[PDB]
Amino acid sequence: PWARLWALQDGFANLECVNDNYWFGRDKSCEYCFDEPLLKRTDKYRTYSKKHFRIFREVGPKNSYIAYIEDHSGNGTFVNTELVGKGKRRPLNNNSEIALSLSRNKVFVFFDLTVDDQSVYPKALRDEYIMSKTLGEVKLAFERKTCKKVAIRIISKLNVETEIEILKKLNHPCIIKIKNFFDAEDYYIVLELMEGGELFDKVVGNKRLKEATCKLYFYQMLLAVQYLHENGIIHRDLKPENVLLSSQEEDCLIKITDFPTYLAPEVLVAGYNRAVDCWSLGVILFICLSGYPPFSEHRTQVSLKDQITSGKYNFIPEVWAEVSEKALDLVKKLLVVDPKARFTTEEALRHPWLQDEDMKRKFQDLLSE
Amino acid sequence: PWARLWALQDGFANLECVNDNYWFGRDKSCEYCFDEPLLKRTDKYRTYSKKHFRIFREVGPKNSYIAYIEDHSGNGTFVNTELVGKGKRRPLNNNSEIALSLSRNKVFVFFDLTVDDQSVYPKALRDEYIMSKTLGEVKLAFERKTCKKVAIRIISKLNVETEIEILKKLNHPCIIKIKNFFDAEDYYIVLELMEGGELFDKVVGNKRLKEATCKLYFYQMLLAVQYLHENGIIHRDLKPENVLLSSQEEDCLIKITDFGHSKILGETSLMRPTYLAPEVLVAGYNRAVDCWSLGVILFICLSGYPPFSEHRTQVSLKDQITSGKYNFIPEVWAEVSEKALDLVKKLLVVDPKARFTTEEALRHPWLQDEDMKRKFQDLLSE
Repeated sequence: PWARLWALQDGFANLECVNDNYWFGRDKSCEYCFDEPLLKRTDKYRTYSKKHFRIFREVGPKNSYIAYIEDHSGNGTFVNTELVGKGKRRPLNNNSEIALSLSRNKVFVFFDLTVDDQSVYPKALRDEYIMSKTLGEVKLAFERKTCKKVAIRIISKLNVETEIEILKKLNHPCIIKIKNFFDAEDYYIVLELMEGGELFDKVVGNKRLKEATCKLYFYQMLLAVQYLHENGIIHRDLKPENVLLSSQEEDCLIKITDFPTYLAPEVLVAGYNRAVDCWSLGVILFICLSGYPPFSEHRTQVSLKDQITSGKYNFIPEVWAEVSEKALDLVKKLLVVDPKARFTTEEALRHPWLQDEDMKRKFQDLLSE
Repeated sequence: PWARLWALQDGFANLECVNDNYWFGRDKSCEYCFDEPLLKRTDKYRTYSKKHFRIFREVGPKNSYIAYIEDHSGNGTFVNTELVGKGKRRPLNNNSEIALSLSRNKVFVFFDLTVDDQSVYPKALRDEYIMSKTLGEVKLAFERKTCKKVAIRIISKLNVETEIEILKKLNHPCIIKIKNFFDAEDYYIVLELMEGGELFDKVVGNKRLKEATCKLYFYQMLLAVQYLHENGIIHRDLKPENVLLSSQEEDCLIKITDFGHSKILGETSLMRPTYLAPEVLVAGYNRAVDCWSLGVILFICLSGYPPFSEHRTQVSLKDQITSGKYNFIPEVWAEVSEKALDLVKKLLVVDPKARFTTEEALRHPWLQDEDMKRKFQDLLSE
């Protein structure tokens, strides 16, 4: 049952569209025939054609099914007032009003039933999950029982299958959990879904975060990246929008996902080592403390890809005037052009700035949830 | 009006949902009250609660609006048979059947009206196009008058518009036509949309194409790339999925897309796996990179497998390319002509100065085939 037709006048009955084609008209051979005796006395009956119009489903060569209406009437078939026209066809969208002979003469409402159709999705998933909106191919879903939001990555049509198992083994509070996996035909990876949104939204609009908060998030970030590293994973693309926040509250758990500036200097001139993630965290810290990126073109004044390579980052003293020396120093030691000389995650965790049991206790507290 | 409720029993009336919340029940304070006199005599009336259930819209912190139903009834609110449960909530999807007190007792059908809502798109676009299904963001759309299927690439949040005008200047039958552009909310780029899908789908699953067909497609490919070159465009990322086929038929026109990586006149397109050239691993942005790519495409086409892939410790993929030692399975290449293998060879040279050019490739013995060239001319007559 791919479409519903909802009658809007007495003479007409509702139609469930299961078949691939439906003809409408007074002709006895029409799947939907107007010949009903109540309908025959509506005077406007005589204005209806023998084969008035047809609705049909066609497979568009994208594995998608498109509904069309096709006017064959002398007096017109109208979709939301607009006349289709004798011999013309047009796509039939959800909530279309079908009018006959007159523009205002509404007869049906058309509803597409293949919108949040669960039939597409495999049985094993549908038993645990309700599928919702696309979050742009990743979808929002709900646990049938607990009604808790989750995210589901979907992939497409051998070896990148146990790679999922290894990701599901990863267990760290500052890292997105692979809550569930479904291999049916497309790969369905159920993931955790952070509510507090992206750390990106928190620094957008040239505003900066509280230094205390930066430290709290950055500590978590460091822990997470370090864990990844010793689990043989280099993140390789680490940014404000990859860092998710657990709640609306400023004191919250940070979680990393996804396995423009943030490209490392060494990765511009294998060169795929851990230090690239450190560079990235450096850039994240910088944006967090300052509220602006360490690199951007403006004019002819040095290319962005040249700025990074020389290592000369954008330094606005007035902004950094109210950011502690150690905070600036960490960022400095983290944004070294020479990767051999760049700070490592261990080194960063030893840095004076993070020598702060006050926030560390805050972090432990947050783990108790 | 974000949702429709369609009554399925006489006592009930339809509901248009415009407000953010609607309570249902017998209590007079419910936005949808059951107290109607026809409804009062349906005996099952007495099984309905005072505040039976509510439907409401909530802004999920993604600029998206999610519908929920929430059961508060003693006897149950059911969504598609499934019981919601006293005090529980759940997302309410399109075409949900709401049943009261009994699982089978259907009362409403719920329809989401923010589904194929056209209000999202700019008027200029809607005047000419009916937007349809997504194809992953690139959505399908229909020319309002002709009903011609076209593709519309939608983007995100200055001069990335001149680029469009330039790409619009490109006029070759083997290159995707940019039918239109809209700068408003997101940048909308209306494109031709080939009916035959990607050349990628044609070689997927370790299967190879007919050698005759390869030649037909590869000729076209060569022409297209050459044209691009002499129009100051280096494609820079050329692959099976960038090559589109005009129809289901094996003999068809080939069209090239994606100038998202290309460098247009002087600059890199402001829109900004194996197909990386050896020189571009060690400016180094010359035409010869496209030749390398076409070489790799030819290789995949004829053989049905890629010239490079890691397998094990046995040489890295990025090292294979640089030494130029491609994967050669004699049993596969046993039924591919010598000239075909020779073209691929001359096209996959490590030294870019020594690599074949598009002109050189078109002079190659393999493409000295007026039989297929006549076939191509035929296809132009359409």
